Amino acid sequence: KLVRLPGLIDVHVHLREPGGTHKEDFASGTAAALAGGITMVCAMPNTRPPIIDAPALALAQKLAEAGARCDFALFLGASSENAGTLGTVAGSAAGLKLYLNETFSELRLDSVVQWMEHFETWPSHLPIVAHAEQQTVAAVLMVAQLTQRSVHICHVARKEEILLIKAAKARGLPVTCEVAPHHLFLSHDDLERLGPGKGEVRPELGSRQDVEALWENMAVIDCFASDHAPHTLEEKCGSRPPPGFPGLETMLPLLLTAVSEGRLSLDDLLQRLHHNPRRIFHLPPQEDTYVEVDLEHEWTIPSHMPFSKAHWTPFEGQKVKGTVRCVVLRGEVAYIDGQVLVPPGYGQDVRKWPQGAVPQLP
Amino acid sequence: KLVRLPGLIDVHVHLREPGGTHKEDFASGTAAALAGGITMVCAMPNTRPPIIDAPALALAQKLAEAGARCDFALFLGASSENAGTLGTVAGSAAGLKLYLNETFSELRLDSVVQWMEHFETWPSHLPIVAHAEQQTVAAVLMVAQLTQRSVHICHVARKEEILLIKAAKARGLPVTCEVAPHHLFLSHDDLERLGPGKGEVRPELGSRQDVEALWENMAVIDCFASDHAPHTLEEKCGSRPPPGFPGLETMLPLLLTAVSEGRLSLDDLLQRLHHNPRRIFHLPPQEDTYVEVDLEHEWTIPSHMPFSKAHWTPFEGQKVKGTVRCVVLRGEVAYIDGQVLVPPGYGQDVRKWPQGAVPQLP
Ligand SMILES: NC(=O)N[C@@H](CC(=O)O)C(=O)O
Ligand SMILES: NC(=O)N[C@@H](CC(=O)O)C(=O)O
Ligand SMILES: [Zn+2]
Ligand SMILES: [Zn+2]
Ligand SMILES: [Zn+2]
Ligand SMILES: [Zn+2]
Ligand SMILES: [Zn+2]
Ligand SMILES: [Zn+2]
Repeated sequence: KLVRLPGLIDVHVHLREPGGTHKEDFASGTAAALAGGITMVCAMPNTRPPIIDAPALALAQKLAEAGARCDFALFLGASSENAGTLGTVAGSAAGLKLYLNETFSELRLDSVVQWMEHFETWPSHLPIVAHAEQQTVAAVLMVAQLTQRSVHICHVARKEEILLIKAAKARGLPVTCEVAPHHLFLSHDDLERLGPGKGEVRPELGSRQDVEALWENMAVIDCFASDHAPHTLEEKCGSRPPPGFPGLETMLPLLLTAVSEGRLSLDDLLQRLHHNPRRIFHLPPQEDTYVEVDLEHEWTIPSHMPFSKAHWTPFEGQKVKGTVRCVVLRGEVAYIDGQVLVPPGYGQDVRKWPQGAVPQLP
Repeated sequence: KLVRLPGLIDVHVHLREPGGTHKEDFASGTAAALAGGITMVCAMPNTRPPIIDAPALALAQKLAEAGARCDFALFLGASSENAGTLGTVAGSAAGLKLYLNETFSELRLDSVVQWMEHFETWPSHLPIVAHAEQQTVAAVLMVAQLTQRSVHICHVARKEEILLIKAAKARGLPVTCEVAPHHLFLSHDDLERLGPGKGEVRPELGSRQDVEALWENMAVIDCFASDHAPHTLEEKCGSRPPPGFPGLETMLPLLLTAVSEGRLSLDDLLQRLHHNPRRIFHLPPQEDTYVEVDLEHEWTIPSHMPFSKAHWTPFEGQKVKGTVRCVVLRGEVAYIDGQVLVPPGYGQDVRKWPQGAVPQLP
């Protein structure tokens, strides 16, 4: 007896194309998405070249249109030089991503004044998302208030951060957030098994108390998003390991396991992987699109999932219950039981669909 | 320059068929919906016969399929006798409506124990909505906690009620709510103009402080819904006036006026008339469906709107800015500039669409 779900949306993935295609490309990353029950992805801009101007956006759009197997939108990234220059292409992007801490990125902003400039110049009706850890959450929330607009906080990982956001929501402030599976299902207790290379990720893995605080405050979490951040094992275990975990193929099985245990409901899951991604990012429906899952099947996560080029996973050895059996995307079978059946290029940029433009005042 | 909006959803309308068709029927009520930029409606069960058993549901479904011009779902109503009897038809309804106070309804529940019985027997994955005023909000919230499930509060009208819901949300409780336009745009100050017959409505009109509290707490309001409750003028001004206002044709023009004044944003409006109705009630997208509005057009609400058989309005004389120019429903022009162009019966029961069933565990 299979359960039919709507097409799930991951608003935070790194697909590494252009410029890092040994780690992942559009074709392999979207195969991993479909195998994880995800039919739409929002791809982050910290590629090489990074997506921080109109020519880079145009290049990435064509590469995505040619390689993606599921539908997508592409973020623009904020830089120290591009505030006020993105107005003509802003509406074609998923939103604007701000990198406000140290991580796998050179998109460094040196000054809060640069954050203010982006919040003042980016069109007020379009999404802004931030990599903002610990006190940086409070600081970017301040900039959002000074400029009278909303902000979405990426991968919330700490009790400190979820309680701050909770207090902001109680004051009626327009803030939303997402949480990634590794911050719900891994902790400091896993660092000995993972080791210091594989274990590198930003935000870093939390304490057991951090993990328990996220679960206790599920009502504060608007979205789940993988922060799929593939790097090869060689890279993860070498002299200067980059931060990040792959996670498209494991996120839904982990969360379905939690549903089966009563830790959250099926509805709680669908709000956070479908309805709230849709409404925060104004993403369009996908016609004739659905995901069929088997909630009874027990398996153990292996040393690598089939599709991501990362060819490793930090969830190796975890027992899960739940698996993706079939994905239909816009009327075509896209995935069955380990086989992807739509080619590179089947996927489309949802911001070009008439129903995918963000409504605005004339 | 027109603005294109998605198909808007009104989760609280009274279409009076079967049994009250001099006040409204499916054809006239859904014409009023389309003229108000609404493409999907959830119809309440306090008809004659009321929709409280499978035979009444089957009758209403056929009448709606034959008369509706826009798409719809039909609520079931809770009674003192039907707890535990609705399991086979529950998934075909919009949800279950509980009438917990005195209003235009005989669906009286005598005891909180009856509320508990409904919360225990209605399928836990399906919506429950309540007419619950003042302390009744707190009481039904208690029953929802005792039975470990969610509840949606209809037409919140008072500072007391919105602050209670605000405090519940801060504690992480699964409660959502809607507000009707007359509780945002009318108050006690209008009772002298309206008089005691026309002014009758449940919840009654609030004080200026009630209205200001709803606006101040917009972040707490999940949905706008009209509580379109048509009665004829003769009925409203006779010896025992029934409570209720018509409102499908005026709700969006009133709210667009507020947007133009900066009282809320276009996004705030779309969350509350599209995204959150979708996600609370698991309502499906409508393909090739959109509403085109003109935000510049200034007009004054007349003594009656063109389509509702109520043939009166409590908003007569209010100056508004914003009007519905065109509605396209599933690829057909449904409304242009005062003309409805889809016939009775064009509309469909969204719960019969594959994507309109509420997902559940096997
Ligand atoms: N999360 C990570 O550890 N790395 C991300 C960057 C990011 O999201 O910070 C990546 O792109 O590798
Ligand atoms: N709101 C009203 O005053 N009347 C409603 C019933 C209701 O929603 O209470 C009606 O159906 O007439
Ligand atoms: Zn393509
Ligand atoms: Zn990040
Ligand atoms: Zn990231
Ligand atoms: Zn029909
Ligand atoms: Zn009511
Ligand atoms: Zn009502």
